[PDB]
Amino acid sequence: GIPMNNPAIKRIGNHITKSPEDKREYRGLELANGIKVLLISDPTTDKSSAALDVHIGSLSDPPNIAGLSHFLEHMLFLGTKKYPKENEYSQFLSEHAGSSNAFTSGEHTNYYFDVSHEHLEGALDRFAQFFLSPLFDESAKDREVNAVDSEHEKNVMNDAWRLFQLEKATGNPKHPFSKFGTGNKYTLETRPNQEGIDVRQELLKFHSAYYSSNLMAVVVLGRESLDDLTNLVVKLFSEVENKNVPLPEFPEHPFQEEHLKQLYKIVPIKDIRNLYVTFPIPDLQKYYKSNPGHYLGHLIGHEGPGSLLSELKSKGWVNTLVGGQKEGARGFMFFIINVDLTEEGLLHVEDIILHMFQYIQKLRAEGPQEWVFQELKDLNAVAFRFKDKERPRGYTSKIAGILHYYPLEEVLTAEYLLEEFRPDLIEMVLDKLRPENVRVAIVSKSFEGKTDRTEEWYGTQYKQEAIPDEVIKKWQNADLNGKFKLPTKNEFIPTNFEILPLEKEATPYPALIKDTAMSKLWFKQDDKFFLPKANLNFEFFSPFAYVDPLHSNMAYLYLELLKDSLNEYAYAAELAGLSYDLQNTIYGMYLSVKGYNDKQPILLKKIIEKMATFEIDEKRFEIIKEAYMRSLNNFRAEQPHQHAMYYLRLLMTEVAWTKDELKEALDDVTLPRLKAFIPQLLSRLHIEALLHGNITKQAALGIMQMVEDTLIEHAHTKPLLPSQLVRYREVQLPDRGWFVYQQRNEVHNNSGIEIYYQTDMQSTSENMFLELFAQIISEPAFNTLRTKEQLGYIVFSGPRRANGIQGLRFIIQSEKPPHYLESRVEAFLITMEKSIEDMTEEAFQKHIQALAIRRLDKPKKLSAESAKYWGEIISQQYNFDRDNTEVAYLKTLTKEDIIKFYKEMLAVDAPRRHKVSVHVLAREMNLSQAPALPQPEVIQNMTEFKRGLPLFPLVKPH
Amino acid sequence: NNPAIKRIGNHITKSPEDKREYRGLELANGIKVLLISDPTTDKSSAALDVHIGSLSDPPNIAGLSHFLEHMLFLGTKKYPKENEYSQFLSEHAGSSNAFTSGEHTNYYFDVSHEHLEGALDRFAQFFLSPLFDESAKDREVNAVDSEHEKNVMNDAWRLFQLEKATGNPKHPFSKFGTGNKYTLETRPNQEGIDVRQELLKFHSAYYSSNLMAVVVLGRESLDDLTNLVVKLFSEVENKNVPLPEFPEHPFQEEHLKQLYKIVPIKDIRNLYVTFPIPDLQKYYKSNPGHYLGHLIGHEGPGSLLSELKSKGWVNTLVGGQKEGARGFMFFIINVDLTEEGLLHVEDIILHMFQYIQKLRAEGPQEWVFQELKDLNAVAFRFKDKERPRGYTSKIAGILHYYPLEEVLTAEYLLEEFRPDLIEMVLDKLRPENVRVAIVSKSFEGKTDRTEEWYGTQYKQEAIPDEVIKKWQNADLNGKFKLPTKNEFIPTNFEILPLEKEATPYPALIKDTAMSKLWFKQDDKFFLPKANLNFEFFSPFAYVDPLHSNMAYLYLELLKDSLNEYAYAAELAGLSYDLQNTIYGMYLSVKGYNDKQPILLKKIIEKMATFEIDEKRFEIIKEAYMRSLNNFRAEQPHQHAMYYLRLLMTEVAWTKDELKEALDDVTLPRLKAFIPQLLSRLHIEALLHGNITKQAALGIMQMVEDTLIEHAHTKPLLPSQLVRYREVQLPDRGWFVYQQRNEVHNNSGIEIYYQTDMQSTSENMFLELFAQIISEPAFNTLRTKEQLGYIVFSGPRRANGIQGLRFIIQSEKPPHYLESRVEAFLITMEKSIEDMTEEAFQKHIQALAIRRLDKPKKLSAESAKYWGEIISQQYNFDRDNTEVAYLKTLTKEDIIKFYKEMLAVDAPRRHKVSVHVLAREMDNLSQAPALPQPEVIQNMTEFKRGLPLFPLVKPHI
Ligand SMILES: O=C(C[C@@H](Cc1ccc2cccnc2c1)n1cc(CNC(=O)c2ccc(F)c(F)c2)nn1)NO
Ligand SMILES: O=C(C[C@@H](Cc1ccc2cccnc2c1)n1cc(CNC(=O)c2ccc(F)c(F)c2)nn1)NO
Ligand SMILES: [Zn+2]
Ligand SMILES: [Zn+2]
Repeated sequence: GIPMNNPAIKRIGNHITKSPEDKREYRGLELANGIKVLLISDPTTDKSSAALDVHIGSLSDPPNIAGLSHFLEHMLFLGTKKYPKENEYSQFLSEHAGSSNAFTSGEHTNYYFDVSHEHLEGALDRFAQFFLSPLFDESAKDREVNAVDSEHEKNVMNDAWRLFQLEKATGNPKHPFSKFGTGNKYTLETRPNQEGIDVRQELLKFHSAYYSSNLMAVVVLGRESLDDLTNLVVKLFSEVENKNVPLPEFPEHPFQEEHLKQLYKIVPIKDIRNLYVTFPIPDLQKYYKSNPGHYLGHLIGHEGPGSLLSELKSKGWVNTLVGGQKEGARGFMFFIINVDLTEEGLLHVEDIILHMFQYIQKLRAEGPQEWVFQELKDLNAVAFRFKDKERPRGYTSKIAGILHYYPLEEVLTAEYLLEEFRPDLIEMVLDKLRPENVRVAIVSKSFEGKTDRTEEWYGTQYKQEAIPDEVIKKWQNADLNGKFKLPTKNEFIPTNFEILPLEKEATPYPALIKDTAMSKLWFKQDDKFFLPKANLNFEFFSPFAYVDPLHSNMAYLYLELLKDSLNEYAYAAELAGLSYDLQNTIYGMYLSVKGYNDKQPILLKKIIEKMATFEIDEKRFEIIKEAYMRSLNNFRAEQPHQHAMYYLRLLMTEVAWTKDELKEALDDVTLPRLKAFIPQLLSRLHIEALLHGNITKQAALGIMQMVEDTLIEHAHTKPLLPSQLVRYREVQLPDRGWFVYQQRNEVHNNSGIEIYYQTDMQSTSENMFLELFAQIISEPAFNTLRTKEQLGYIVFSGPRRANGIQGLRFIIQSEKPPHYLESRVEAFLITMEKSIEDMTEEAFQKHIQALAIRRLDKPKKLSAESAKYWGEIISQQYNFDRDNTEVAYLKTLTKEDIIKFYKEMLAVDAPRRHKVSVHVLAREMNLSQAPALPQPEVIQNMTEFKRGLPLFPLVKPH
Repeated sequence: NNPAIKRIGNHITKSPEDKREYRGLELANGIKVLLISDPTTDKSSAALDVHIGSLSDPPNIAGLSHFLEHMLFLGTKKYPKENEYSQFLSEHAGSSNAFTSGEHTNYYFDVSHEHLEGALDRFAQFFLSPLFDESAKDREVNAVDSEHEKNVMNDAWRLFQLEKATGNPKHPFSKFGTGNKYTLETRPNQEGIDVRQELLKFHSAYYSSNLMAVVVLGRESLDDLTNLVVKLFSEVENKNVPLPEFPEHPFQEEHLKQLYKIVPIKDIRNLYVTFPIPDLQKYYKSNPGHYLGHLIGHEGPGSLLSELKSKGWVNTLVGGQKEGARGFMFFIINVDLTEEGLLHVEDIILHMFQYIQKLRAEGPQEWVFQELKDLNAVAFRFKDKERPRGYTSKIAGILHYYPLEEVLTAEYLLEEFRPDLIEMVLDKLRPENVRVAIVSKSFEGKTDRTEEWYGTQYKQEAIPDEVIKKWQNADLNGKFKLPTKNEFIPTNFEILPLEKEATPYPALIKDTAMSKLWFKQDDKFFLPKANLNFEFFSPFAYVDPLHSNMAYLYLELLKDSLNEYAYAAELAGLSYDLQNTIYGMYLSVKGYNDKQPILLKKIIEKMATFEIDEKRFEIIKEAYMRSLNNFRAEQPHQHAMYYLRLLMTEVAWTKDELKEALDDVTLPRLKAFIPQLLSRLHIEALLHGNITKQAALGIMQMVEDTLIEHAHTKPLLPSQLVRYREVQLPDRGWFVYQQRNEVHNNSGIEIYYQTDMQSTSENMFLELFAQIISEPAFNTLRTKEQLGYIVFSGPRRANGIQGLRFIIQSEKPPHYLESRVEAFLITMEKSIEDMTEEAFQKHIQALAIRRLDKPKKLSAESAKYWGEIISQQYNFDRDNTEVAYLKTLTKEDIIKFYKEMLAVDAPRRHKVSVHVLAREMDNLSQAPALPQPEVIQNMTEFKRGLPLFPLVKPHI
């Protein structure tokens, strides 16, 4: 018997291919209006999510209003005909454990949210109206244009944004690739008013022309059955109208013949040295089952023995290299080889590029390698079989984007599984990588003064020249270079995926399975995810890692040099799903090893061994010290609000060496001094570790003792004493005091501010007071301070936690001066007092449930669980059951409890107000009533400030 | 003229730099008297010396004259209020003490200068009509017993008495002088002796005016002083007592050529060589014994010590004449021993007799004696002005030995060379007269004798005549040579004129990233001396126990290295001290300014280019090891104060931590350590004395330059110059930390009531309260309840915080002591409310005199300033401002402060207690009920659970 067509559904897909470890259920379908849909049923999930991706972006901006797609994307959050309250959507999510975001690329506008699983339909309904009846309210439009402006101002002095638009500006000016996608106040308000454009109409016109159901893909993830998810999506999206808009295509490359063989010289904001080599290529998107571009990126970008980078690095010319295909749009793509440049490298760019074309020539000479393709296919297959389970919010968003590019039944696999070996396509692409098609850009402060052009949106200073034909000919004549050998088989490829059975003595949280002078070992056998992976986390404590700027510098360089020398060896492991991280900390060193457990012990032993028997190469020492010197200086160019947060940490921590102190001490770091420092640092240690995943208790102990034994044999390590295991305490602010610390950001023309209302040590009581209060003001502060007052793009509120202490913080980056932002934050706090008093007991209990859902949201993947435990461990609070305990307590809080808290600790008149503010001034630097504020005490000297105040205790361990 | 004065001495010879006025006189009753007029002194003083002591104890009552000395403090026929003397002194900014030696009992006090007569009157009655109250007698016997108890396990007292016990048992020299409850009560009771009768008998028989000397210092004219001393003291009855003599020496020939092996308490290795010698006191004008001690005890090139040290056998040596009594003396050569030295005692002594033999061969050297004469002369001329209390007590002791006109000079000014006397004494220093004692734990379990009074385990044996003979045949040893002419003798005594912009207080005259230089030209004392004070701050001096050990060993090794060179300087009045601190290094050079720059450059120069001698490094490391272990044998109240300091300070390494880290100090590790330590520094200095501002900058510059040139020093960052904070105790908290002393069978306790950060008001609340409870605390906890010999109350200052503290060492449990102190605090609460307004004002005045007392010598002023500098408070005018504020305090202010900070129910009471249990450890005013104490098990946890105070703000 033939079935019964639902008329709202053009078709239902066949089985969506998924990993056999993936327990979510899936159904694809196409609505009658052409919307492509993936439904994801996951009855376990605590949060539900949905995303919609429209296949229109800023490449289809009207030529006379740069940034319109982007601006429209902001305006859709601000109210619809069915839900006309400007913040209904944001407010609804915030009160039901939810959040949302959206972004505009060249061909896509992508909207997404998550929310408590009980409130999917309510969230989805408010969401759907975005695509049916936006208000584009005239007042809202006049305000939100500032957020977009503020967003662009954030980027103006950022080198990656400048370089991104400079590339767009050096191609064909008549090509949509050359448009400026962000927009700003000039392009979205100023000029349109000069020109008599009515921007609200332009918004309605763009929404109506391009927000067509036939360019739309939606993904919905919830607890509901696939059948119920289907009815829900049909109900809500069937009415999007189908205007059968053709999908924009860009078959002509933005780089035509007069844009090839060009050389660009560019002045950075930071002191950086980069070389960017670009070739235009055809659109490879449709070859996704062979991926010729990624084959060549894998080789040209390889970092192992025989590689291009390996030789460029041996020559002292480059330290990092990125190679492979770069996205463009439907119709064109790029192929890049970007490196950073040592001082010598900047003088040998021509040779660097010759070496690139010699490596490319080696690939031509050998021809395509099925075995290489086979490794890529095998590693991808394994990565997909054992893929970590994603957070729903990011997952709906990602999948909505790629429903445009693949058949329903392959949306999950298309980007992972390779199927076809295509030596023809590999040769096709390789043939485009030739000197006659190359574009070259050099970024260096050394061009400062010698430029004669100005990119118009960012101000970038640059010069353009034709590459001399004799240079082109010398590159065309690259003969083979014996240093370049293809990679050999990857012996880090894992093969043992067995999941060890759960030991009888296994525990729901990490157990302390070893407690000695040398080492404290926390262990948990994974009992949730059952993927063949493990995480190994080691905190090494030494007093000599941070005792003085000089030692801090030496701890940094030791680990940078170590990673630098392990890099060729560890790259094979990286490719094979096994990675590691090694940083210095204010207490010693941090070492993390993650991925397939199979060959982890081999890599870990290689790392510890190399630590304990370090052999510094002087050439690397000089190069890496020079790069570190630049890195310290380049901090001057970070965002104002980043500066604000950095200064706060300095002020409120017992010991903290500043960038300038570090920088001044760096000149006295000599190779001999560093050689002496390493054994001193390794001579005494404490090791605290978390080992968590597909490993037994015996393996964990063996792993821990192997790290121990290696340090003992080669570095003669002995334990530290317990009295040496100290931690930095937080400055304890005086009741109702208010300190202000002011600095200037000499690069960005915005200001930044962080405001910290210190409350008390962490404890069940105090944590949940602060967290519940932060939940209640979260949406209001964003809606007041950004959406309505438009103080800036970056507006943030929430708990601050450090050294066992806590408080409430606001962070804002703005065009206005810090003193103004203070009064506006104080004005906002006052209003919240009445708001909480007047809140019904039902509303109060609603915010409690929001917070409870967020705090009890179980982690989806092993790494998320490890990070939770690791936080409990390095905080030395060891409170692994914290969520149940604190939520249980939260559920007993009353709004009276919260109002007492606010009036004791936060209100402007509170007896126990502890306020410190960092004001970062810009480089050049009705409404509700702001309260009157005391005269602030101005910190001129951090050392005196700390010397003059008490220091908090540390929290008691659990 | 006047019947009460037998004679008035002539001009008392003094130093031309001494502005005090002097008059001597003998009273008709035979009391020798020196009077001292100093119209500037803030405190006046008197002292009385009775030429009777322990040697004259009744043979059946050991310690009577010592016990008598205590009993004199406890009331007289004219002032029968038991604590009248102490109370009068305390309420008038005074203090007092007394000691009993073998032939002297010496009593002294000081007091506010406006109250000399009232103090002296009460004083005089000690020697007219003591009560010897029976009740008081039965209490105070415990203070004496407790005094003996603290000594029992002290190695210096055990050996002191063991020498006496190995001489002639029939000789007074063998008497047990301290006494204890057994000899002063238990045995006299079982033998039927009335101790009170015996005290009265002893006092009547020997406290005779003919044996007394009296010294009085005050602002009054010499005439008024003469009238006051006549009034109070001519009353003393003269019984014409013969001065006891001891002509026969306690060591006869059966006590010679003897060898003693002694087991110590601490881990120490010592060799004591003793010779009997005739009494040399009458030869004091030529001083043969001191001439010989100067040479035998010399530490410079060619000396006896120098060769013993380079053979790796000995580290320190002491030589010269040792007092005994009228009739007998000793000559000693004492060394400590290395592990090798312990195995070579025979040869160590041979080397001794070789050096003695060379002195015989060369014969006496007048140029040596002439050098001593001339140095002593300079030392006397520029002698620092003494504090009254110590000066009167010193003089009263020597008035018995020298004529009045020469009493100030007799101990300094040598007369003519007497080589015959030197050859006579030297003739006694022969193997056939020697006594040898070795102290080493290696004799543990190898001894067969027990000294009665202290329990010391030892063995005695005769030195074999084959060994005597080898020593008698000691050849001359080329390694021994007389000292060379002292090149450090000062010769420029010019007092530089006060620059026109000199300061009353030190001035910050240099302030760079590397140096803070505080300078003041001396404007009070005008002696040709200077004090030079340097703090070298470095984070690596104390970052961990290994680095603290290495800072210590570095400075010990450096001093060990400099010693031969610096001994000449020390002999010429030019000395230095160099010691590691928790922030870095401290260097002090003091003395005659003439040659100072030579010594200072040498020191800074050896610091920056030091080359460790491996044999020294091993020897000093082993000694440091023993030093850390030997802390176990310190006294309970010392252990108490050490634990408290550990508990209340941010960072502090314990002896076990230092001792364990020590095995990891290798010679290579130490060599790498020093350049690291020196690589970055900050120098804060006080230069104070006979120097100009330009000279000061020059000295600072030479220091900086020497470090920069040789150690490449560079400045520290301001943010690295951090100082440790004090643990901040919670309101209404009570913490207790308990430890055992494994060696002493007493217990100790420190009780700390932390109040608040230092500040004018909090400082003077605490100091006024201290001043008000000082005497009542001593009288209640010692005199009346007799909790023990050591009882102390007062302020505690550390790291800018302060509080009130009680220290007691007792036989009673630490918790019993707690309740008795708590009881005492309650009774003090009543006393303070009952106190009259005139009493309260007396206490304000007493504290004001104490605080405003001006320094008498450069070093004392220097130290006042240095305290402002290292404490980073820089409050050079503190005393005036703080006393000004003190005077406005009211009795109700102090009551409010007590009930807020100190009372058992105070809301801001902050109490921590250290309880040190004795080795074998497990009516009266009512003690309050006490909270349950929080018991500290782990200092780290304890400190990682409390806040830390701020640091105090500098003044400017
Ligand atoms: O720039 C972009 C990203 C934009 C997208 C956007 C644009 C306009 C909006 C207007 C009102 C609400 N959301 C909006 C979001 N974006 C994302 C965020 C992050 N959200 C918060 O921090 C936040 C926190 C707590 C809240 F209660 C809350 F409502 C927000 N901020 N801006 N795309 O081009
Ligand atoms: O032992 C010794 C030394 C003895 C001498 C001695 C013996 C018995 C005494 C009885 C009552 C009063 N003084 C006495 C003194 N001594 C010295 C000290 C030090 N004085 C204080 O600490 C103190 C502090 C504040 C006061 F108000 C106060 F009165 C005393 N304690 N004992 N000689 O043999
Ligand atoms: Zn945006
Ligand atoms: Zn005594």
